Amino acid sequence: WEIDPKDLTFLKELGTGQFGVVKYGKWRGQYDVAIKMIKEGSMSEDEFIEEAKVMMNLSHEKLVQLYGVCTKQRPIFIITEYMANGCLLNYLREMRHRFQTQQLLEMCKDVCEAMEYLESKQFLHRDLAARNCLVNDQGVVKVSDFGLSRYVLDSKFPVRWSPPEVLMYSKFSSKSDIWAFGVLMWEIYSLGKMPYERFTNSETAEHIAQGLRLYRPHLASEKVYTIMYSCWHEKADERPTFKILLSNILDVMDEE
Ligand SMILES: CC1(C(=O)N2CCC[C@@H](c3nc(-c4ccc(C(=O)Nc5cc(C(F)(F)F)ccn5)cc4)c4c(N)nccn34)C2)COC1
Ligand SMILES: [Cl-]
Repeated sequence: WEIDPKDLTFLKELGTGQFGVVKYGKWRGQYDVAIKMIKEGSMSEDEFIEEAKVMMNLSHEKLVQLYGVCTKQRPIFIITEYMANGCLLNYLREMRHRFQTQQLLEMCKDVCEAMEYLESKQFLHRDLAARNCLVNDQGVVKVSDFGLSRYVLDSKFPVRWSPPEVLMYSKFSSKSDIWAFGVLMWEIYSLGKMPYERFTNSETAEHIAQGLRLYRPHLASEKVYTIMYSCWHEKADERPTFKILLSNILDVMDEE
């Protein structure tokens, strides 16, 4: 999985992402790639490198494709699929798109397929959120930065995407990714509002401890809201699987 860094040509600076700066470039003079440069001193490097190599074997149309790494230098580079329309959160917030609700539901379908695949590999994302999803030139949404929070050494914790058992007991599971997916659906249908937008993280955790929830964005139909709401059952084991959520999303697409 080691890419020769001399096969890379850097062409545009894209800004700072989670975990470090990202550039647009070409691999072998020809093929578009993104290059993420891991901030020095930020990662448990040996762990990160061993898992990166494992994660290289994950492949799905709706996961941002990992191509390779450059680890014989510092900073470490990660070479991935280039997603021309950038972060989903920013894309949602661009009012110029004038999105139809069918487009919003398709964004949810895209993410749900990626998550069903990760679930089928028993691999948790751990920080699923619109900020971490990316959009390609065809408007397809793909999931990225899965698993990576595990290597960050060591105000940043995803309180607003976490279920009660995480906030109270640090109980992480497939069902905490389910919860997060529901919040992501809310982000999509709210055109990128911050969840609990007028609450602090502290206030959010307290509201969640009291059993209270996000409510229906204006653009979410009753059927769509029912799906996102199902991700927030108090009891983790009554929350659906990604396979069930996908089937529910497909049914709505076929109806609405
Ligand atoms: C300018 C804005 C933006 O679009 N951003 C933030 C700056 C970075 C931008 C960005 N970030 C990325 C990006 C690149 C690489 C990774 C990555 O390394 N993911 C990864 C790596 C691993 C591994 F273990 F291999 F390290 C695992 C999982 N996921 C993640 C995200 C990409 C991309 N692929 N195309 C285009 C743009 N990309 C997105 C912010 O508001 C719009
Ligand atoms: Cl940059």
